[PDB]
Amino acid sequence: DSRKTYTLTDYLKNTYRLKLYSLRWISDHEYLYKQENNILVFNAEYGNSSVFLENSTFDEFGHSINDYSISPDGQFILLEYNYVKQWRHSYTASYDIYDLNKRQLITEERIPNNTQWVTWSPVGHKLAYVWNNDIYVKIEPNLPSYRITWTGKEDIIYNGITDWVYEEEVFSAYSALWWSPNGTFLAYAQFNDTEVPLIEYSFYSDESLQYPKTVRVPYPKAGAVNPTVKFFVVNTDSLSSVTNATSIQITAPASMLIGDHYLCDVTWATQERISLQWLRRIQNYSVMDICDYDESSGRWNCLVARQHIEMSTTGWVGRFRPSEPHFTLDGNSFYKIISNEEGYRHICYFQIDKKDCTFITKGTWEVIGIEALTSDYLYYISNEYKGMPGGRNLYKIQLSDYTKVTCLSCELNPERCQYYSVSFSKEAKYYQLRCSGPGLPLYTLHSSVNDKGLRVLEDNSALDKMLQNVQMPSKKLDFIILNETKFWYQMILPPHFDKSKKYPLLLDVYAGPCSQKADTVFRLNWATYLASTENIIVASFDGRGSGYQGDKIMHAINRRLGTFEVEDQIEAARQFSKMGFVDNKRIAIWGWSYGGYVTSMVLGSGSGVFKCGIAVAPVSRWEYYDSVYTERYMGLPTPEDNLDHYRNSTVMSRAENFKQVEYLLIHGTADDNVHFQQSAQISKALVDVGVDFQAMWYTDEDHGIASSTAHQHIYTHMSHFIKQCFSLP
Amino acid sequence: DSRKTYTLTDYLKNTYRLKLYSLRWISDHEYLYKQENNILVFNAEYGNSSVFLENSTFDEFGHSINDYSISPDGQFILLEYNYVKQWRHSYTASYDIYDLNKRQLITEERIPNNTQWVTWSPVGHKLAYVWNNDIYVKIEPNLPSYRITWTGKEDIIYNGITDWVYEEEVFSAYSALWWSPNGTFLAYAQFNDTEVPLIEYSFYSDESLQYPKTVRVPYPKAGAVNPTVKFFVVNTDSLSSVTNATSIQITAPASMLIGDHYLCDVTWATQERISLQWLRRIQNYSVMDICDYDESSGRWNCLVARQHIEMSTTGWVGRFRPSEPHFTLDGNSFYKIISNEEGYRHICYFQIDKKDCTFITKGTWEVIGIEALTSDYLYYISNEYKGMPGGRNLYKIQLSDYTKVTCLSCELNPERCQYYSVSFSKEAKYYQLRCSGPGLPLYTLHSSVNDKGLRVLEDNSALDKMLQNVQMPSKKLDFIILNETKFWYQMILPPHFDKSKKYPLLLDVYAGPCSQKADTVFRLNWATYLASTENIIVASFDGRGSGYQGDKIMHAINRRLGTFEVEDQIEAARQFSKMGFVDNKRIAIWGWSYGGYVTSMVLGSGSGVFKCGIAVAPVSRWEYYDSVYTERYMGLPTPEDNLDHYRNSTVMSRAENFKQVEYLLIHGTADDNVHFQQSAQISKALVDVGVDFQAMWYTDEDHGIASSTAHQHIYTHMSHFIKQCFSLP
Ligand SMILES: *[C@@H]1O[C@H](CO)[C@@H](O[C@@H]2O[C@H](CO)[C@@H](O)[C@H](O)[C@H]2NC(C)=O)[C@H](O)[C@H]1NC(C)=O
Ligand SMILES: *[C@@H]1O[C@H](CO)[C@@H](O[C@@H]2O[C@H](CO)[C@@H](O)[C@H](O)[C@H]2NC(C)=O)[C@H](O)[C@H]1NC(C)=O
Ligand SMILES: *[C@@H]1O[C@H](CO)[C@@H](O[C@@H]2O[C@H](CO)[C@@H](O)[C@H](O)[C@H]2NC(C)=O)[C@H](O)[C@H]1NC(C)=O
Ligand SMILES: *[C@@H]1O[C@H](CO)[C@@H](O[C@@H]2O[C@H](CO)[C@@H](O)[C@H](O)[C@H]2NC(C)=O)[C@H](O)[C@H]1NC(C)=O
Ligand SMILES: *[C@@H]1O[C@H](CO)[C@@H](O[C@@H]2O[C@H](CO)[C@@H](O)[C@H](O)[C@H]2NC(C)=O)[C@H](O)[C@H]1NC(C)=O
Ligand SMILES: *[C@@H]1O[C@H](CO[C@@H]2O[C@@H](C)[C@@H](O)[C@@H](O)[C@@H]2O)[C@@H](O)[C@H](O)[C@H]1NC(C)=O
Ligand SMILES: *[C@@H]1O[C@H](CO[C@@H]2O[C@@H](C)[C@@H](O)[C@@H](O)[C@@H]2O)[C@@H](O)[C@H](O)[C@H]1NC(C)=O
Ligand SMILES: *[C@@H]1O[C@H](CO)[C@@H](O)[C@H](O)[C@H]1NC(C)=O
Ligand SMILES: *[C@@H]1O[C@H](CO)[C@@H](O)[C@H](O)[C@H]1NC(C)=O
Ligand SMILES: *[C@@H]1O[C@H](CO)[C@@H](O)[C@H](O)[C@H]1NC(C)=O
Ligand SMILES: *[C@@H]1O[C@H](CO)[C@@H](O)[C@H](O)[C@H]1NC(C)=O
Ligand SMILES: *[C@@H]1O[C@H](CO)[C@@H](O)[C@H](O)[C@H]1NC(C)=O
Repeated sequence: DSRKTYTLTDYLKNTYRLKLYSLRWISDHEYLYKQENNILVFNAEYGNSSVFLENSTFDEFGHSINDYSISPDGQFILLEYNYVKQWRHSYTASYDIYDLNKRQLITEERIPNNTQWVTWSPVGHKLAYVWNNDIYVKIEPNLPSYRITWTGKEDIIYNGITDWVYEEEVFSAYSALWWSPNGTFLAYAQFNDTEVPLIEYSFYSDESLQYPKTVRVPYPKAGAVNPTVKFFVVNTDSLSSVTNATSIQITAPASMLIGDHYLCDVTWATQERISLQWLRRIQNYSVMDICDYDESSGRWNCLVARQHIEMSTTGWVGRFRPSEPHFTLDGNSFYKIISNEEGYRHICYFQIDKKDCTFITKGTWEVIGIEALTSDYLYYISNEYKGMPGGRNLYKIQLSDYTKVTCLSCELNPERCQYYSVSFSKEAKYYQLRCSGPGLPLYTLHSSVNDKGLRVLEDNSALDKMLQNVQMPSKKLDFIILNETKFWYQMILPPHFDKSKKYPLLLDVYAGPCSQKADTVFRLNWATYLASTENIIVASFDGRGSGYQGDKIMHAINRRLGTFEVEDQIEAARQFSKMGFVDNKRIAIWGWSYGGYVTSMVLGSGSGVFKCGIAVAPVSRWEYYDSVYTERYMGLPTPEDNLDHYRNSTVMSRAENFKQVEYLLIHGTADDNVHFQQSAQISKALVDVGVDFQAMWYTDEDHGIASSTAHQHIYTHMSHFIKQCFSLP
Repeated sequence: DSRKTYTLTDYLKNTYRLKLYSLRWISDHEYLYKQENNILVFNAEYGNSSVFLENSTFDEFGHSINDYSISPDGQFILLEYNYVKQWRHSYTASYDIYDLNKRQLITEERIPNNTQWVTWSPVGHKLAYVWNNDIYVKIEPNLPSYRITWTGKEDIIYNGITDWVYEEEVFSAYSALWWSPNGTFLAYAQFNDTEVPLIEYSFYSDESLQYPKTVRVPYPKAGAVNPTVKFFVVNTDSLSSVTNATSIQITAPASMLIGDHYLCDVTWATQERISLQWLRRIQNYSVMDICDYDESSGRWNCLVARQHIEMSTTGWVGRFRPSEPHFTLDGNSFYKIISNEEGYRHICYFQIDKKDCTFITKGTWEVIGIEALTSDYLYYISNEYKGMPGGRNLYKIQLSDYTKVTCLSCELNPERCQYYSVSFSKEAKYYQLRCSGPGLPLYTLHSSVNDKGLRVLEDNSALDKMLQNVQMPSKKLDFIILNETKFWYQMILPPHFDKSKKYPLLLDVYAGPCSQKADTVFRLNWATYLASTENIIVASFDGRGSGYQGDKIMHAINRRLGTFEVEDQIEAARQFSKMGFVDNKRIAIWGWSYGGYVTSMVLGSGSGVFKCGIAVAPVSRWEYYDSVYTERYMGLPTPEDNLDHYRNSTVMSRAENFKQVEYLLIHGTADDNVHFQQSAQISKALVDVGVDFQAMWYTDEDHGIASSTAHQHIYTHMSHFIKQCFSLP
């Protein structure tokens, strides 16, 4: 075999690029696709298309357009530029509205610069945006905006947008506004961070900045003061009729008001019915209110007879939060993924005014998500196929006969495709399937009326050809039995894997709650190069605490992070040793964030199993991480609750054991998520016990250390360290 | 040789300690010396002593005493405890006063806690202390204090104490208080930092601190707004408990008030005459004012006829600032070290009412400092002996005949002693000589009348006995000639040095303006271990910009930092490499602070002479350093002044040239002097050009990285790096 191998430069330069097929449904019949810098519109049924927007339309715009957004009625397009990223989802940008019909740009009553969020109404072309922490609404793109709130205050009062912790841990979005189905009402959340402590750190910026800037962010660490929240609904149809439309507040249940709580879900059911889910700071109790508009009082009332409670005795509620409801068209019933009596998450059917739901699916597997719902069918993704927790397939279940369940993707290409994600058209008339492994990604279009494949959108044939001239590694996905329980793992094996030989092994770990590192997804990453070029076996293992396998496994680390998930990774290392093809003298471990925490906990366990390890932006002490995430699994860091385990699960307390291993600690100085503070304390602890180790800080990089140059630099640095640790005499 | 070598542990554990003999003159006949915790009083003429303070006197004090300060009359003793260090000289503490007469500690009107500075009057036992930025005076230790100033305000107004920059760069002291000879007047300066920007950086503290703290220090970087200053004098003999004391201000000369300036020196001439030197922000022009107290008006007048100007056309004034004047008994004239027409620093004799001073010493060598003055002789230290710049001896010059100069230490012990410092008694009746090299430190006491050598106070015979059982390195001090000029260097040579062999070489560099790294001083440091145990030659070179050799050499880098001093280190190494005993393939370079800057500039010069290098807390861009030090040599960073060279002398611009060298960058995160920012910018530049390097941050360590654990950890990390770099493949 004289073929080249997949090198580090290949990975860092992205020589072998996976092609994608990102489309945007604009209706139940067509979608927009960007090709040749121009926006094309495709007819799903026949595959024919037209030039929706010539790539030359805005050559003299004067700005590089970051993204586009077509109004629901296709009459206008929102141009986004001057994009400036903030956290994981938040960012600010400038916007110009283009009239597609008059093929002219709107220059009157423009959306202001430094806008925090903007979104079209579900129908028509109304606009709601947040600027300087206040909400504004534009009925017509060229007309003056109506101000909705006057409380907005930087880092203090957030209207229509989330604060740091709500963005990252609760809504996974910066937006905190929800239009009603036909756009009449605009609902929104308001966060008050007045007493939330601030994390502060330096930002050096370009060399030209003489004095470092101090970034300050309202961020509640474990047990600190959380932001408070309020919910409001305003009738946008009355804006042009009244000088100041009233925002009607919907107060949280008394069961929530008794203490700290969170607004965790907002979902409209009908034009005049909205559901809200609240969660107690002690995340094992959630309440869902279903509220109707009272046309006579202009108020929103939530009948207790329509209030649903969801709690957990073994852990927290939901995988990462209470699941969202999926309402029937009439809004009188909904479907929700919840853990059944066996601890497996399945779809339960609810009548809004009946507290007991009916499970429509069941078994020793789990529903991953509900993708679409029609009057006759509900489509969902699950890992039922072949009992593989790391596989994903699309299923269709007949609402009039639950025994009728069809897997729409399982047999499309069983050898190449075992992991799917889907994208349905507006009314689920068509759906695009996205296969992401174990083979190369395959994109296909299908018609729901007969479930027939319409055509292949992208099969990555080009890339496949290229990879032929390369000695690519292989992936082994299997399981090992521990205490009569099955635990999955995967190994990226180097080319020509020979079981009679001894290969050095690198344990790629994450292991956070409900995590999954053993799956059927195909990836071109650092591990690819390590296996391919350095002949290193890169393994990952899903032990206790991992998700998609039922609550018995997932809740195993409840109130006890830093234990079972850590111990199991070590045991997994021993197990792989027993397999016979591993050089026990060369076993390393590495991880990012939670993975860095587990890596450090393992390296400081004194097991003697690992020779070296690399921790990137690791958590080191739970009281340093945020409240929402941490408390969900750890409760409160108080004597009366769980302070003892909080203080017993730190990386610092194991400092002395690092004398037995080679350690590389890496962290970006501008990490707003896992603060540099966390690694700063690890290093100080190691220095205090006289432990030598390697370190690397990345100036102004955040938790992702993803800038082009930093990305190349960190993996290069880590490669040298791994090669050095495995180098033989 | 079977003897042990001087190991890294020996250095880190202080196994081989130099004995000292720190004495405190209390008169012209006696001195205090702490021996075994008990304070003894010695008679200089006979050497007999008595116990002044029992070491058991405060057994039940309840506080670990940090230091003692006996009043001039010996009636009281200030006990310092609860010491909390701030910057290089500043710190706060608690004080209690013990009455040696009543043999009891005063409990009435005790000095407050968190006192910033305290000092006895020159004679008697009055006290003056600063608390919360305000000055207080106590005529008697057990009496109520009189508040002198009421404007004190943290980080804004400083009365009697210096701000960050004045402490570090001007007075090298936290105190800004100056008692008159007999204690009548108390002079002080007031600093206003109102508009001085603040440097901000994080302090993590103990693990228990959930949120890192943000330290903020008024720190003027190059070209930024500087603190303003005012000078005051108050009569402590006319203080009242009913009315507030009256402070008389002495304004600066008009030639200073025309722009930004500094107060750079305060020295009392007589009971009613005080001299002050002011320096323009453009530090090549200073002025001395001589002010006399007017008993009639009770004010201070500074006659213009008694004004003395000191300027420089080749660089700045003084080594690091204008020198201090030494007044005669009557205070009608004074001696001061200034650069002569040849650019060599010599002693000039001034008449307060005359503009032209007369040089009393001359030659191609320099006077280091004036040590004592009587009516017949002026005693000073100089490097004249044997034309050795790095040597130092004590001389006395007959005031009536300047041709009569006598060296008092040159021939005491030429082989062991070539570097001295001295301590004269109150009226120069006796002097203690401190020999610090090239042999082991030797402390001796002498009498001035006939310069008799009375006795040996400490000869370090114990250490000599220990070192005899160790393979100690030797030191070679020599010179090389560059462009007709002689430049000195030193090499720490490993034991049994064999010129027929090749040794790797480490260039230990500092190279700052007026620096001297090539001298005759005996040291036990990292280099001692590198030469003794690792057989590494550690060399240092004093090129252009170095001091004590005249302004032609020192001012060579005027307005040009980062040029000739960097070039000369490369040239020196290039020449050392051509010597037969140096392995040109294994030459490294390392430095701390300014040494880190030069080390970085050298490694990024592309010379190809150095294989690896280590930079600790390096300056990387002059606009990042403070104004007083930076501007002294670089002028202002403005287009009209010297901005271009500020921008061309950064480490960052040379990032690409680090491609072929191994580099280790280290820096404490709490460095208040050379901000972590400087290294944060270096790392970012290296990352931006794809250059790999080694790094290490020290959580919460300042510029000294001197905490016990951090000290051992950094030198251990650097040792591994050096050995690895010099490892024979
Ligand atoms: C955000 O919450 C703070 C409380 O932390 C509110 O501030 C209080 O407001 C009341 C009413 O004006 C005052 O009497 C209190 O003195 C305030 N306390 C504080 C902490 O400042 C604030 O009103 C809230 N903001 C909004 C818009 O709801
Ligand atoms: C629209 O109505 C809101 C709510 O009443 C007004 O906001 C109040 O303004 C007063 C006076 O400025 C404050 O004392 C209240 O605290 C505000 N309440 C809230 C919830 O913000 C707002 O000023 C009105 N806008 C207009 C244009 O009249
Ligand atoms: C969107 O839904 C809203 C609420 O159902 C509609 O507004 C109501 O319309 C009915 C007539 O169908 C009126 O009797 C009510 O007074 C309206 N109330 C509100 C909320 O303003 C609205 O018409 C719908 N949009 C359209 C026209 O499709
Ligand atoms: C310290 O210096 C500041 C200026 O740097 C002085 O404040 C100024 O005072 C004058 C007169 O009161 C005002 O007109 C200015 O606006 C002030 N400057 C500012 C803050 O912008 C201050 O008085 C000085 N403090 C002392 C005790 O001398
Ligand atoms: C310290 O020096 C001062 C100033 O010379 C002395 O005080 C002066 O004493 C004379 C009397 O000899 C008075 O006429 C002056 O008015 C005093 N000056 C003042 C304070 O304005 C003081 O006595 C000296 N201290 C001692 C006693 O040695
Ligand atoms: C796509 O093409 C449509 C017409 O397609 C033709 O007629 C249908 C009934 C079939 O017979 C088909 O095979 C023929 O090609 C247009 O109506 C439609 O606007 C086109 N869509 C776009 C976006 O170009
Ligand atoms: C030191 O001793 C002094 C007396 O010493 C004696 O007298 C002098 C004149 C010489 O003849 C000497 O040889 C004798 O031993 C004391 O007066 C003095 O207080 C002592 N000093 C201290 C502080 O111990
Ligand atoms: C946005 O800011 C730019 C300046 O960069 C200005 O020219 C433009 O007119 C502004 N437009 C808006 C939204 O007001
Ligand atoms: C929720 O958690 C708290 C704290 O651990 C516990 O006391 C309470 O019983 C739990 N409630 C549920 C839903 O079981
Ligand atoms: C200094 O602080 C201690 C601790 O509170 C206190 O006991 C003592 O009285 C204080 N001293 C003074 C001078 O106030
Ligand atoms: C002294 O000055 C301070 C500050 O102005 C003032 O508070 C105090 O009352 C004055 N003392 C008297 C009574 O003269
Ligand atoms: C002082 O230095 C400045 C800056 O170079 C220069 O312009 C000026 O002429 C110098 N004056 C003296 C004292 O020679």
